[PDB]
Amino acid sequence: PPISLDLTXHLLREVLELARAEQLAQQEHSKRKLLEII
Repeated sequence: PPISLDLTXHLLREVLELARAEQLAQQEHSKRKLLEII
């Protein structure tokens, strides 16, 4: 009964699907400054 070698590959698509865009899909827009203006 091995460990850390079965449900790992899932981390290469599941964890990459979330927790990655959550920190670049909202605030990042406030960085663009395309049509915001003060």
